[PDB]
Amino acid sequence: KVFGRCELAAAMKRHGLDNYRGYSLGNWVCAAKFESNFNTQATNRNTDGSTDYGILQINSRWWCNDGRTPGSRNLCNIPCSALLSSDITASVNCAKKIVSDGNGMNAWVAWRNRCKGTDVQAWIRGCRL
Ligand SMILES: CC(=O)N[C@@H]1[C@@H](O)[C@H](O)[C@@H](CO)O[C@@H]1O
Ligand SMILES: [Cl-]
Ligand SMILES: [Cl-]
Ligand SMILES: [Cl-]
Ligand SMILES: [Cl-]
Ligand code: NA
Repeated sequence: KVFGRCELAAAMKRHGLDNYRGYSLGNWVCAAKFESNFNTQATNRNTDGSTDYGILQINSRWWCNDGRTPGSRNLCNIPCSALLSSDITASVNCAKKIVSDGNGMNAWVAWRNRCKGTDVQAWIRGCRL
């Protein structure tokens, strides 16, 4: 599923991501934009053998199990495939654990490099929220 911008903002808000850990909804939509281009089926293989999954590109080294990242953890206690669903519940619940881990949204390199310190409210401008 390729979400629309305002559609994803609504779904993220319904799942309680807006202002979670102090991050406004615009930060989360911006992160998803540059992590996945709003595509729940996005995947990216990393040099260390891990894989990033889903609309927020959550990594198998720490957060989900894909059976092919030797020595990894599964802190969100989910198969990584669950992170590719058109329903974003699993991704949101796992993003809540990730953003609570100590470094906030700097856990998403694309957020730090492309969203942090920008006018992130622009990503929810004009949405019926
Ligand atoms: C939360 C999450 O999956 N973060 C990843 C991190 O593993 C890494 O720095 C890179 C991998 O492509 O992009 C993302 O920031
Ligand atoms: Cl915002
Ligand atoms: Cl594994
Ligand atoms: Cl959803
Ligand atoms: Cl923080
Ligand atoms: Na894992």
